[PDB]
Amino acid sequence: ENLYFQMKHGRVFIIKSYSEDDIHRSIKYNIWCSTEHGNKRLDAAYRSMNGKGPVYLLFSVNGSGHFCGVAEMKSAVDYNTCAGVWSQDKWKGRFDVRWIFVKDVPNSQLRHIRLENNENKPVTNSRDTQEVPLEKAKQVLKIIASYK
Ligand SMILES: CNC(=N)c1ncccn1
Repeated sequence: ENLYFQMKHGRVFIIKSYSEDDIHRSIKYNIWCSTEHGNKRLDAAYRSMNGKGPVYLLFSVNGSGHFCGVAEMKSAVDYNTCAGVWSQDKWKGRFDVRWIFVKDVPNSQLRHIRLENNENKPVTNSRDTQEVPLEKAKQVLKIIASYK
């Protein structure tokens, strides 16, 4: 048995990127940037958590059919940083992450987990910075950590 994830202090968000280059850059330098409202959502979650548990980011490239890994948020959002470092030159800001897990996990392994906060749509049908309820997040993390 593996009962690790079945902890009650953490928040988990889907990260959806159009750009494979951004993913590579994120892994290399341990940074990310979302949209304006996405950054705001993540920033509120990180500040409200106050170190008492992780903010997890589940990364997936739009159209790829799989998730590509997991990172933990490691800083609040700095909104005034060098522009043009990402795919689209109009992302504003930057925060630190630590990539915790880098591998492809097909959507088939996850489509049966549904998000009651998103009309019961499959977690694999989520938009950028969709938050995942903790009880569903535990199931997602378990499947990702044990896919071979
Ligand atoms: C670097 N940021 C991204 N590649 C992104 N893509 C879609 C929504 C939010 N962010």
